[PDB]
Amino acid sequence: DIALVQPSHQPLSNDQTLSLSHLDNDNNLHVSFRYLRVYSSESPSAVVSASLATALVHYYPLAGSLRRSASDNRFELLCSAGQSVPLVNAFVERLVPDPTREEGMVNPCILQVTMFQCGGWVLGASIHHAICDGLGASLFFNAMAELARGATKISIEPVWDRERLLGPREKPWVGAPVRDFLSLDKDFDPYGQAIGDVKRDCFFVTDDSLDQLKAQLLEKSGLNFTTFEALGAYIWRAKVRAAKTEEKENVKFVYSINIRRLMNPPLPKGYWGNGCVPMYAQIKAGELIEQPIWKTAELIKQSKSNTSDEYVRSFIDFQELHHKDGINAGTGVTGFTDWRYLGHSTIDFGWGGPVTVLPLSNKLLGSMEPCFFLPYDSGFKVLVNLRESAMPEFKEAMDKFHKGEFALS
Amino acid sequence: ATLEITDIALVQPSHQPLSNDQTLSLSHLDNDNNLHVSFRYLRVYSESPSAVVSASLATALVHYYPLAGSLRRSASDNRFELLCSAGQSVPLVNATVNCTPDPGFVERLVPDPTREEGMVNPCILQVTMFQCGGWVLGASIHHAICDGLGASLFFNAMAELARGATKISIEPVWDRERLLGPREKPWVGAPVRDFLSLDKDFDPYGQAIGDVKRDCFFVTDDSLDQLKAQLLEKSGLNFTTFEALGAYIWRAKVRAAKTEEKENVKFVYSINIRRLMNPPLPKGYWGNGCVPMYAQIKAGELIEQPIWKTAELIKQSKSNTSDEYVRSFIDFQELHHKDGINAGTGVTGFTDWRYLGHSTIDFGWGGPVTVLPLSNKLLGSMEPCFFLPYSKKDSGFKVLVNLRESAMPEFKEAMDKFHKGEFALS
Ligand SMILES: COc1cc2ccc(=O)oc2cc1O
Ligand SMILES: [Ca+2]
Ligand SMILES: [Ca+2]
Repeated sequence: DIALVQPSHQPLSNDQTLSLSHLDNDNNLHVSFRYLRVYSSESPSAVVSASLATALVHYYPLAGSLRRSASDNRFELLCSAGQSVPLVNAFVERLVPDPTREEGMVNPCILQVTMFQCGGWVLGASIHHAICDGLGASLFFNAMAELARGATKISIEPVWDRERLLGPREKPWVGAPVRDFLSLDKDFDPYGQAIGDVKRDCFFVTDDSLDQLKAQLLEKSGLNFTTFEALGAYIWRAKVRAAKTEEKENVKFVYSINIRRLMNPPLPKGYWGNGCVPMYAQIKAGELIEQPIWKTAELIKQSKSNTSDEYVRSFIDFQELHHKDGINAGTGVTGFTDWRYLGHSTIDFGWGGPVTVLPLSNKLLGSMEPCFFLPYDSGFKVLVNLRESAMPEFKEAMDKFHKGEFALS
Repeated sequence: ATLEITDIALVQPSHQPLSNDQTLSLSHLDNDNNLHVSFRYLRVYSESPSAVVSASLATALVHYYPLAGSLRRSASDNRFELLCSAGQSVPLVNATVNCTPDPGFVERLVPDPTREEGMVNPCILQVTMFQCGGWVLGASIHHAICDGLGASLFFNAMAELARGATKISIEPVWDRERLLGPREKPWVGAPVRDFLSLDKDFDPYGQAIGDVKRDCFFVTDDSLDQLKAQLLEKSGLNFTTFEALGAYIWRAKVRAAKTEEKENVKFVYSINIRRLMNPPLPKGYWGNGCVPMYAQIKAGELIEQPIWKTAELIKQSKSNTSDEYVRSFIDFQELHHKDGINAGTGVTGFTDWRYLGHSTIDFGWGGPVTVLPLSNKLLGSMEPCFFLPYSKKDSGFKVLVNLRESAMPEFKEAMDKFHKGEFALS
């Protein structure tokens, strides 16, 4: 059973093509991001279709179709009256739609509500990553949630204005910290690498294992690292090691940061497009599998150095210059995404906050083996997508961690 | 920069006091639309604070378990009710930092829920640990749950338990719909009718005034004494610092805002009505126990009338403080909750913090060396101002003003003339 939800009240009089920002049109984001929310305890089917319909008054672009435009290969978003977001009513893979490129450009936002008699239900979503980032999506979902809870109007009104706020410079200019991560190769597909079948697996990590880990890196290097730095170091090393990567292959650690607060001037509060740029560390595989973790952890710590206004403006301008030319960060890229402490909590439709949340996409940040830190004696889940050949050695690495045999050099 | 979040503890009551669910109704003061906001403040100080606050919290939650609960709109009337259930928790964000006061950094010290998101988690604490046995306690409480004094009952109860107390010394009183209920034949007097108005389409906190900046001003006990002595010389009346300086700030801010000459502007503050009701509210009552008082004038009059007149207007506003004023305000809410009760545009809220009991919130590390409010939405104002407590010539307090970005240059100039004692009294 699949309901085609249109806006409650119709906002568009005549058609409307919006362009997307230079961050939106990054080739790494030509993918459908797939995730699901679980909840316990009018039915959730009905409650989310009503939220959806009223939020679509303000978020009507999600209803729209992406296409390529003949002048360049950039996406623009066609919006027209009659457009609708599909709501599917209803192993884990069947819980959120898996649209192919065409279906994903045709329906860049697709929701699914699976109820089963065991109280709970699941909300699945398949949003094309060019439309928006995780903060953007979460503006959209908190807006639906708040409307479900009886809100009078949406509390933050969404801002488009994308080609204006995140456009290129009239005289484009790209700095060394962008040029040194990236390369041009029209013939390279970050997501088409022959690495065998990619598995998904989950590992619990205890707040106490991490504190052990930081205390020892501190004793041996006099720096305190963040969980992200220390644990990311450890997972990166373990991954590259298990993939038996050739010693002189350049490997990379990539993560996404929110730049909204950091621009001059800051981005609007209502801004729901892509408002993240990828940050990197790179090193030879051999150096990584054999240097101490404190060095690798330090290398990641130093990468947020490049978090600045100019770094973002460089990245955009690089895309102006080379969109048609195959921009990529090459092979050996591992993506990492921190999810531990977003506000999952407030996407409350009536049934409380989601008891667990789960990303299914394994193509992200120009990686095929992206890793995610998922929300909460105490500890959190680490999800790793890793090629099948590497996964047994990797399980053993996480089991050594679990037992605090960290192998620090 | 580099503030981590080490973890988020979901603290439950020590012992769980509900068997199954429980909806509590809130008072018609609690459900005032101007209170549908989060109040955000932090306390600065110099087993760990993290562990000691979580254990206090857990044992207070035996008596204060509604802080754990979720605000929803009722199926009958669209007022907030508070759903309480076993499982429910107060979030404690534990976080750490080193390294270089900075405006939008201080924002990270306490969570920043939107009004609607704040209903899901109406009570959020944050313990940010710092170098050399120093830390910050941040709090984001939905204003419908409780007021200043109410929170302060809750925090002193945590603190006394931290100091080794056998039990909490005052049992909190709910009983809200009964003690602050409306009259069987609601009746609303002209002192309330004249401040408030009805517009379902009006958002006190959604007006288009631009970005709102926050800035702090030191004001010397000596500048104020010059200020009172001169108002006295020129009118023979004695004004409090709240009257004289409030006058001055209000005029300077309306003037800086270039406000149209026949706009009605207002000066609003909140007063504790606990001791004033008949009968009084019980001591353990921790909901909202305050009503706003106002003074109003056309903007043109305020920017050009002498200060002593404006200070007089504010001194005369506490006239309206009575039992009946409260019962009028409540009954106006009974009548017109559904119809958009508001005090309109041009309201500047003021809050005096100089003589409350900050210092008994003592967890182990003494009382807080300084305290700081972050919310800029309060009293139906988008530009609230706060007088902050004390730690001859150098002695004084900080005045914190939330003012739209376009007006803040002219306002700085105004406080600089004050600092130098160029008061321009007419
Ligand atoms: C207890 O948390 C609060 C603290 C204060 C303090 C001053 C004020 O203006 O209002 C408050 C509302 C609150 O919910
Ligand atoms: Ca390069
Ligand atoms: Ca009126």
